[PDB]
Amino acid sequence: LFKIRMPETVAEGTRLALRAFSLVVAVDEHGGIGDGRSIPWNVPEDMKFFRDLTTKLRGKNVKPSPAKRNAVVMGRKTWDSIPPKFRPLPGRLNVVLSSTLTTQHLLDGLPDEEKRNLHADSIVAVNGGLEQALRLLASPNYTPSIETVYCIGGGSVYAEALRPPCVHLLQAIYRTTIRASESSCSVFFRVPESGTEAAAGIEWQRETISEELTSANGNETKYYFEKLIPRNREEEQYLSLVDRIIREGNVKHDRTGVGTLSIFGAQMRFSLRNNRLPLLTTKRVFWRGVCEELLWFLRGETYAKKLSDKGVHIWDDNGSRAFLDSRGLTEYEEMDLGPVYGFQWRHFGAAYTHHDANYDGQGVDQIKAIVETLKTNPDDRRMLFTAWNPSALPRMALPPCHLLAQFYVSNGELSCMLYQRSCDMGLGVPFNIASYALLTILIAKATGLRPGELVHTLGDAHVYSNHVEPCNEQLKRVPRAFPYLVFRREREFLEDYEEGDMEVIDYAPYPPI
Amino acid sequence: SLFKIRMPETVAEGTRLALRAFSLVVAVDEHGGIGDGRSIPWNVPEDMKFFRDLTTKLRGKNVKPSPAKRNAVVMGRKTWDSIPPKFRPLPGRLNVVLSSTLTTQHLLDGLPDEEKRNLHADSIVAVNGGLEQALRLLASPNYTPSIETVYCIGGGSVYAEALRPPCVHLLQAIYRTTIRASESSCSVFFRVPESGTEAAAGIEWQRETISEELTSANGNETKYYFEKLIPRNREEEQYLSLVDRIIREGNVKHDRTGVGTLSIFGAQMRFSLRNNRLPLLTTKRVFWRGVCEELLWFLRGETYAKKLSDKGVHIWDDNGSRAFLDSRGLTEYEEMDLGPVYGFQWRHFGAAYTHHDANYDGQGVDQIKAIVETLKTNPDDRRMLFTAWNPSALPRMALPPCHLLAQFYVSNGELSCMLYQRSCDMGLGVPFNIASYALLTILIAKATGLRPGELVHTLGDAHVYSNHVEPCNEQLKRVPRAFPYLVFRREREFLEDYEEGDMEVIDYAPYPPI
Ligand SMILES: NC(=O)C1=CN([C@@H]2O[C@H](COP(=O)(O)OP(=O)(O)OC[C@H]3O[C@@H](n4cnc5c(N)ncnc54)[C@H](OP(=O)(O)O)[C@@H]3O)[C@@H](O)[C@H]2O)C=CC1
Ligand SMILES: NC(=O)C1=CN([C@@H]2O[C@H](COP(=O)(O)OP(=O)(O)OC[C@H]3O[C@@H](n4cnc5c(N)ncnc54)[C@H](OP(=O)(O)O)[C@@H]3O)[C@@H](O)[C@H]2O)C=CC1
Ligand SMILES: CC1(C)N=C(N)N=C(N)N1OCCCOc1cccc(Cl)c1Cl
Ligand SMILES: CC1(C)N=C(N)N=C(N)N1OCCCOc1cccc(Cl)c1Cl
Ligand SMILES: O=c1ccn([C@H]2C[C@H](O)[C@@H](COP(=O)(O)O)O2)c(=O)[nH]1
Ligand SMILES: O=c1ccn([C@H]2C[C@H](O)[C@@H](COP(=O)(O)O)O2)c(=O)[nH]1
Repeated sequence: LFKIRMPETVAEGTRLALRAFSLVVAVDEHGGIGDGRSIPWNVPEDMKFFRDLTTKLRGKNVKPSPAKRNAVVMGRKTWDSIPPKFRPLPGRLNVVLSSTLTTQHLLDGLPDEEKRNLHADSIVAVNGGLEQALRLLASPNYTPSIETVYCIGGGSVYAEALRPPCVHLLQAIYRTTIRASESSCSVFFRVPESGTEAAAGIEWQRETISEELTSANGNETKYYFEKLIPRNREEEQYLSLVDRIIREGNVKHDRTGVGTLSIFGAQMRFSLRNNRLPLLTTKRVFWRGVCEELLWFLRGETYAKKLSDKGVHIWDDNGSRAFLDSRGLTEYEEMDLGPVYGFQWRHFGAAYTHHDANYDGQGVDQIKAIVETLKTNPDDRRMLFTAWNPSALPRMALPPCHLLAQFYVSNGELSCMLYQRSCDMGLGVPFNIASYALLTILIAKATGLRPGELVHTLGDAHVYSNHVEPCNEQLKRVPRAFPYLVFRREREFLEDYEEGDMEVIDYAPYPPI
Repeated sequence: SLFKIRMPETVAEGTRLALRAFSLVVAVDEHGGIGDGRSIPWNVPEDMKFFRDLTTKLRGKNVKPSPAKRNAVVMGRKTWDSIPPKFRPLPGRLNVVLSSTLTTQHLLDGLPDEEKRNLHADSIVAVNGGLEQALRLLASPNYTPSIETVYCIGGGSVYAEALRPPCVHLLQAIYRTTIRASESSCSVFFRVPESGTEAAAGIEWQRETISEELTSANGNETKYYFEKLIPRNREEEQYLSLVDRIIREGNVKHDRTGVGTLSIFGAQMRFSLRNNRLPLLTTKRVFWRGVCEELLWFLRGETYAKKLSDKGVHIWDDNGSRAFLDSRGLTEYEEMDLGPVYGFQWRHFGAAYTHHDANYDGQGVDQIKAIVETLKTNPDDRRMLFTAWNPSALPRMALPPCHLLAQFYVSNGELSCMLYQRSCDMGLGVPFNIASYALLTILIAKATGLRPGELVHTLGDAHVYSNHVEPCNEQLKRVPRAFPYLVFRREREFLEDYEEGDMEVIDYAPYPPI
């Protein structure tokens, strides 16, 4: 009615084409991985590392299961190299690439029968390459049930993962180096030199490298582990700005003595193409809160309790009876924030009485109008909305911070720019980037467009003196690949979307600082 | 009175020009020699002529020098001495002589006859100091803006002072004639510092022009050539390269009209407003007078475009005409009555609108006044911004705001400003917008005891019109020159009372029409 009806192109725009994945490999001092039939060395330490890496789930105490586990992709020749007693690999979805062998054909080559019924759901053959597997793994019954997809081998498989379109989906490369006294390899693994067309535009950098370890294989073979990740220039934008703000920002102390380092005016860009979701990796982002709050904004809500009831307490300090009163909002029921954010978005200028009254047709519905223009006249330059209403400011628990957004369209993609007057680089900005990335994504799905990019304009960009110590540490971390957002379900109206309708996959942020 | 914004006692001390900008003319041989300490070792009539025309002529055409409008030349006392009394002072120019031994009267007494010193009294002034003191004198009201361009004309000591801070930062151009002198044996030299060296002080001298090798009719067939160097203007380059990127990578788009553009989404540029600098682009003259009249017009919260048209500023005629207004369904508006646009929102945000001449005193939110007050008591407040983008009022506006948001920031007594423009015509709009908001920051600063800092410009739909691509590509050939400056010849009791004539842009030398 006064809600926004999603078109019939809802799911296509954000349908995941290929699932992201990681790569594991052991290599000798020459890049050798095998002679074509087997691995010419025996370092049990690497075997354990491989077992644990591809088996373990990130969550604490979560044991693999059809509901939640990792998958492993391997060339058919690699499947045959594994002794039948060790097949299929336990706790992981075994995926085999074969133009001939079928799923059951693999189940038959196993010793037991009272076992093949257990592995029925643990093995799958794909008549195609890694790409074909990545597409199969991206479908609904594998995503997000499968937490991480690991390419575990086959010279040809590694080779395919290192060329487009697969390399663009490689989140990390775990490479073990074995200083073997022997050199009997004919199948290798090499990462294209930077700048080369073979590199694709990716620059692999070391996140970690172990000390030189000595194997207990009887030969004291020397080896070491190493982790490579694709340079995330977008997150680097953010780290660079924080660092600049800390090293050259103006120093100020407010009426309480609260210190800040700041600059005025900055801009960042983030891609939202192909399901990409710019959730910073150097410090985990409270995605569940971001999502619940945005949906909350879009519905034009003003009652913070709906948030705190879901475990999202970001608005508690500003919706308390105490804070409301310090604002002169003595008559607002507690947690009633007044005509903030979402209300102005959907009912700009309308008079406010109390949260959750019906406001149909009151004020200007900026979001609805932009939905219409985006669909009929995409070149329009008036497609923006604001929560900055000087007339209503006094009635707000707080004045809007991210206060303006403008949309733009080119090549069938929706782009958005956010204007933020005050930016806490440490605790706010990452949250804000997430919030508006999602907004652009949702608006794109509601207008038959595809997610383009988020442009973030910052006014007062700052770092609180306190946060300086923590931030300097976070700045040492090399950013990781960004995660992806998928929709497990769609809705008839934009206002009916729920946090559970969507899921962030392949998000592997660094631990707390 | 209370509806207006009263200027403080510091209104003039803050935008007060400390030093006047200048240019430098010099003739050096191939080893950087300029003289033996007493005179110039060579005789090249053509250079003497170049010097004469360059320092005497005023910009434009058929404008002869006059006491109320001419250039000035600054020279050391030894250079003044080297000129034969029969040529002193240099006609058509204010001759400024640096000296700690001779007064202005002593300079006059040193002239040949009385008929010469009597007439030539308003053409000579001696300053008891160096080039810097001279530039400060020149910055005073009786010399600025009356003096169009200041030229440093010599004395090794003077050239040296012009090439080191604080003076080099005010050096807008270097006109250097190189004499290919057969034999050279000077004792006084000159030489510009290379890019990247400390002595250059971050300045990257660019060669705007260089003549072909010329032969002097001095009798010795002496070879010589001319050069004009300019301090690289990175700021204007932000704009040129953005235009160039739009043309090469921009997406094609069309207006409701059907007119095509090339555009990119989201960009940002910065401009310093320190020491009276005003970012008026040089690769294409900007209509300053219209910029100023309109900006003041916004500040008063005006909505009647005829106030501008009656001042030879017709930038609003096309959108305030009976025809355009009817096309917008605003038939109850008298012609040129734009509706609650721009300034109306700035000073009376949210106020109901009827007609441009109704009394709106105290109606709606006066965002400008509120910001001026926070700026003077709580400078680090992070909510200092105003907006003309009022969803409620849009339908009643001739057209929705382009530059729709502005936020201020303070640091070290300096005022910075951030403009947010949703749509940006790079060719004809953007240069104008940068100028107006640079002006705004300066006026707000003057109104709050602050000094102009920086202007940050955020661009939304940044585009170049199809019918401008070619002419723009051309403009892109030009190497931008140094920006001009802004000075106020007088002040006002209230912000709303300032007039375009209260201020003047000086040392603005844009390239001629493409
Ligand atoms: N050092 C290490 O960490 C590792 C080393 N290895 C070593 O690597 C060597 C194996 O490498 P390699 O010969 O490349 O073999 P792979 O293990 O990659 O197997 C290749 C086979 O996978 C299938 N396949 C690959 N691409 C496709 C496709 N696009 N469509 C259909 N089927 C496809 C084919 O099966 P089919 O023939 O049925 O059509 C194919 O012949 C061995 O020596 C093994 O020991 C293996 C893993 C790890
Ligand atoms: N090639 C060219 O284009 C030019 C060459 N020349 C050559 O340059 C040589 C002259 O150079 P140079 O000896 O450096 O002389 P200058 O022409 O620079 O004169 C220096 C004199 O100017 C005055 N002065 C300079 N700075 C100050 C100050 N800070 N405070 C007070 N007075 C100051 C002093 O006057 P006082 O002593 O009275 O106190 C001083 O001795 C000559 O040979 C002349 O021919 C000159 C102009 C141009
Ligand atoms: C593990 C190993 C080399 N080590 C690392 N670091 N990465 C891999 N991808 N590997 O290869 C896994 C495929 C080959 O697996 C086997 C080959 C022979 C016996 C057994 Cl039990 C297994 Cl699992
Ligand atoms: C002129 C000259 C070198 N030429 C150029 N291009 N630049 C200068 N700065 N000059 O020096 C001017 C100071 C000395 O001027 C004279 C010296 C002797 C006689 C006469 Cl009539 C004059 Cl104006
Ligand atoms: O979405 C938001 C909301 C707030 N902040 C930060 C900026 C400031 O550090 C503080 C709000 O204080 P003021 O700017 O209003 O003073 O919260 C953000 O970064 N993002
Ligand atoms: O201050 C201004 C006013 C207008 N424009 C330009 C931008 C657009 O090219 C056109 C206005 O059209 P819309 O964006 O409203 O469609 O005028 C500017 O660049 N600056």
